[PDB]
Amino acid sequence: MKDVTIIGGGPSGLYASFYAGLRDMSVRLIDVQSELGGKMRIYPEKIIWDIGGIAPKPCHEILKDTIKQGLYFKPEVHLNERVVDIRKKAERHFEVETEAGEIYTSKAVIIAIGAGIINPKQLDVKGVERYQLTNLHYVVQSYRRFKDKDVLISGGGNTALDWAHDIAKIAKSVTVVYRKEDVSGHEAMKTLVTDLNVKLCPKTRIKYLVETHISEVVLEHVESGDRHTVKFDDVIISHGFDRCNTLLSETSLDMHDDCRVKGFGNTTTSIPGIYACGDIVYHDAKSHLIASAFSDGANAANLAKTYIQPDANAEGYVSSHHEVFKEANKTIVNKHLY
Amino acid sequence: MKDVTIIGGGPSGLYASFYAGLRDMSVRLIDVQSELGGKMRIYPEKIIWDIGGIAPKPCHEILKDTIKQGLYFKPEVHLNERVVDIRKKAERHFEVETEAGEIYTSKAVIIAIGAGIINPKQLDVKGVERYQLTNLHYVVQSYRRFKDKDVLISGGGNTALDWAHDIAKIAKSVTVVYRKEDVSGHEAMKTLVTDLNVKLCPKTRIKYLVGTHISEVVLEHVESGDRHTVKFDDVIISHGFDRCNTLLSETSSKLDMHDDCRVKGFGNTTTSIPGIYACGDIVYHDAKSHLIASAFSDGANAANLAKTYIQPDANAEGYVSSHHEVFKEANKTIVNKHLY
Ligand SMILES: Cc1cc2nc3c(=O)[nH]c(=O)nc-3n(C[C@H](O)[C@H](O)[C@H](O)COP(=O)(O)OP(=O)(O)OC[C@H]3O[C@@H](n4cnc5c(N)ncnc54)[C@H](O)[C@@H]3O)c2cc1C
Ligand SMILES: Cc1cc2nc3c(=O)[nH]c(=O)nc-3n(C[C@H](O)[C@H](O)[C@H](O)COP(=O)(O)OP(=O)(O)OC[C@H]3O[C@@H](n4cnc5c(N)ncnc54)[C@H](O)[C@@H]3O)c2cc1C
Repeated sequence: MKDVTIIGGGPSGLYASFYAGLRDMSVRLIDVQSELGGKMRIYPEKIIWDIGGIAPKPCHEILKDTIKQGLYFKPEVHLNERVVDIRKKAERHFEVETEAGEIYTSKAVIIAIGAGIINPKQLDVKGVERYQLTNLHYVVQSYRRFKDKDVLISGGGNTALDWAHDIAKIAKSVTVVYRKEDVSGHEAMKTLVTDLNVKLCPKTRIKYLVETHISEVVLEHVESGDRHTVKFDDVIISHGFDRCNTLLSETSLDMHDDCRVKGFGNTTTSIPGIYACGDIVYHDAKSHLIASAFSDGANAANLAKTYIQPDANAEGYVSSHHEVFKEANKTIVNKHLY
Repeated sequence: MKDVTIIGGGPSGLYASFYAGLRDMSVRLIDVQSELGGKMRIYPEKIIWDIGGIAPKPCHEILKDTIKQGLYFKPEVHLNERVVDIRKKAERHFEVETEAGEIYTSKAVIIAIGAGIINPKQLDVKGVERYQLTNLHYVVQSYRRFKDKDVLISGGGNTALDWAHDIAKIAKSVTVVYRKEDVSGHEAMKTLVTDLNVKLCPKTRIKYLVGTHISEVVLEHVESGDRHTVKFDDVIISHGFDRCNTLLSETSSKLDMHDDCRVKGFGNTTTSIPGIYACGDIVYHDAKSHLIASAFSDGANAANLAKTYIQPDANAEGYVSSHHEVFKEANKTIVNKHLY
């Protein structure tokens, strides 16, 4: 039987998997996506600067190292599987059940689900390669950059309609492309419907993206198939993250008022043996950063080790002098593999 | 007036400087060492694996990346200066004083001193280069690896004397070199002194490391100057950390202290005095680990909390770098020129 089941294969679950492996714990890692990476799979070409110790480079470059790290100790990885229920039969005996009816047993459970199911949209770039695009945005934080710009937003989700309203305050025009039939979310539209500079284009998708910036967008109607090319200055692809729509409403934990797992000072949850790491947990030391997802992962692995084996050391051995790496260290130095 | 004064140039102080710069804060970074890096300067050649997202590579390589990161926004760096006093005159008005009498003013103070003054011993390696050495150790965790080896330990601190006893259980012989007459504490020496395979060599220093791995050590007697060459299989240089001997016991501002001489963190890097924040190994909160990974996440939180202290109406957290406008000009060059 596996020592710990980690729910979520994002940076927090990946690092949690690594650090649990460093402490000689058996790990099962489950993620709903077809590939590991979590939210990092949404913005692969964007350059990340705020990860500690990592010189700026594409997210997809950093992700390859981070995935490898999560798998140093080679855990049992289960992709394309969606957890739907968590059960505590007894102390050090948990059942994790998927939607397909698969039941996995573990002595502890680490919940690293971020904000819920992530399903990155597959963008098709023509003329240029996606990796050199600069004016392609997957999140809006500062929006002063959109002054007098023609902005395209893909998706009719609540988040996309909220973005559209914020951007409309200073943008010249906003076009919201989505398919379905009519928008998702009543409240976002009542706010949005009074933005007289927002054009709604239902049943329409972004087809192709046409130096170092997107210059034109081919939009295409889902039914007729008619295409027309519109020039834009910035493109924003939403995905629709909505906390409060996770598995955590129907499992049987104390919840923060914003639908984050309430962390009791750290990654400790309201059930001994269940620990939450990453964006999903709230404690006073949390940041919405990859750096915090990592430090959360370590704490969840540490607390789970001492949960399974109370007399074990509180923390793991520093890797610089850890005996398991000694064989590899000689090869790295002799061959200059860095 | 400086926005924030950061005391300590380790990974926690380095990241805090960077993230404070990301939040458009003026930064002063002060450190007593002659080079930035803190504890990372003790084990430069050692391979570090447990830092998130970083493929294993030499500590000195990761340190180079971390220093560069701390200096993107080019803060005011004060090296070879040892802070001795912290004073809070009023809100958004702090005085940071060094031993030379220099007084630096800041609206907030970030304490990133780790465990206190770090002073790496300068090893002189002859025959080999230090960076490809494997049997040179700065910490002992697992000690089964020393089975039937001739081991040298430099330093007479409690930790070094503890290592010697533990290592002595299975090693062929242990030699403990140090310079003090007693190196303080009867019992650690008394435990070790009855390990009949341990040779205590007081008033003795390491002079030369002679060698992939070190094969022999040139030892020199202090005062007399006598040298003798001894072959060893492993060399362990201890440093002696004591969290109870920092400036925080004798300053003009009393933060609440944890019972282990760590700053009491009120859930995170918040301290008992608004405007003073502790990040890194120095602070205690329930989410702490004694890892470089935790020093980074502490630094971010400390930069965030200082920002909302100086500007209450500022955003609680900083903009994610992937979409942060300050990097956009550089991003095109990095992308266009494939600078990665
Ligand atoms: C656009 C964007 C840019 C960012 N840029 C930065 C940056 O530059 N620097 C930085 O420090 N931080 C950044 N962040 C912060 C971000 O939170 C982290 O990068 C990272 O996503 C942390 O997520 P996580 O570890 O909680 O896991 P996540 O990335 O949230 O992934 C969780 C994983 O669990 C899976 N999952 C969810 N529910 C279930 C379920 N029920 N069953 C099974 N699997 C499930 C998901 O599909 C996913 O694979 C950014 C965030 C976004 C959205
Ligand atoms: C894989 C791994 C291996 C590790 N191996 C080791 C190891 O072998 N040995 C070890 O000791 N740690 C080791 N660590 C711990 C790690 O190096 C530290 O946790 C890290 O350096 C934390 O940095 P910090 O800035 O919080 O503290 P520090 O690195 O100690 O930073 C303190 C800095 O502030 C300065 N300073 C202190 N007081 C003052 C003052 N009054 N005025 C001015 N400057 C001052 C110090 O000189 C120093 O530059 C390891 C960690 C990991 C993850």
